[PDB]
Amino acid sequence: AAQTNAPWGLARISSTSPGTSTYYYDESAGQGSCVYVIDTGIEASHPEFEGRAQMVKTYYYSSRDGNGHGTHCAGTVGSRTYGVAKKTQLFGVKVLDDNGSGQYSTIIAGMDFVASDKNNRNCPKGVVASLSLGGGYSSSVNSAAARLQSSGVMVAVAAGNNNADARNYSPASEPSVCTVGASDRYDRRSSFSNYGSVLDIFGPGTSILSTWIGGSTRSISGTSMATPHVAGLAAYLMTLGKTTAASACRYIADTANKGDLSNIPFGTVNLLAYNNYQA
Ligand SMILES: [Ca+2]
Repeated sequence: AAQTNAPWGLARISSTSPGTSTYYYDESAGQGSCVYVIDTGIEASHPEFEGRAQMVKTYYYSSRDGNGHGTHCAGTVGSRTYGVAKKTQLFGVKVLDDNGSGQYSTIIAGMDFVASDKNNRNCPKGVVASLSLGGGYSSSVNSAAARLQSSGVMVAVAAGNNNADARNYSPASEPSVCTVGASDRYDRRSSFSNYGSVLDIFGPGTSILSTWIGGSTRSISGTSMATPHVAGLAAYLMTLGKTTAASACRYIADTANKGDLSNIPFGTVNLLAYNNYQA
């Protein structure tokens, strides 16, 4: 399949070079996989989700996304126009309030929720979780992310937006999950992107067009935006049978575009997520 005039990040994920505008992908498009978006919620009624999105849990007085950031992330995972895996099922877990904040205890509860909840869903091709959030180092937060991964969920987490070593942030610093840095359309490390040995991969994170609340769309930037590209890619690859939740991060790194990013600090991987799709 070919989607012309796609957002730059989608085009980048299916290209060996920057500067193109068509997204190429296998028509299976993540069908039979599921992705949990653990965030401010998802506006499931957005036409872009085509009935494939649903809220499954909230820790607040509503499951509505009153912020937009969860909806944006979900759109990059699996919306018809803005998504990597255009046929995946999307499950929203609202651990962040409408200001985008959340107590670590709530975030941890949300991760343990997903580890159990997947047993209540039909995801024959596999399960992914996208965590576009983080804070200071916490062994408890890292342990929760590790449990989620261990349970058989491909966990992708944002590296963080501090232009600093991600070793000091959680869940970014958890070794067993897939920690995602951000790049821009000219293959530069995004100016705000964290880095360090704990990073596994980079994805598009600067000026990313996706869904927003009120049935709208929006371009925003962050490692929060890079993470769902990788989560969607994992779901897509699992549907193709190329990899599994336990090995998807390794597979993505193995098949990434290598050495193509600029301003990657010595000691950080120079790897950009790539679907290796040959039309
Ligand atoms: Ca890792």
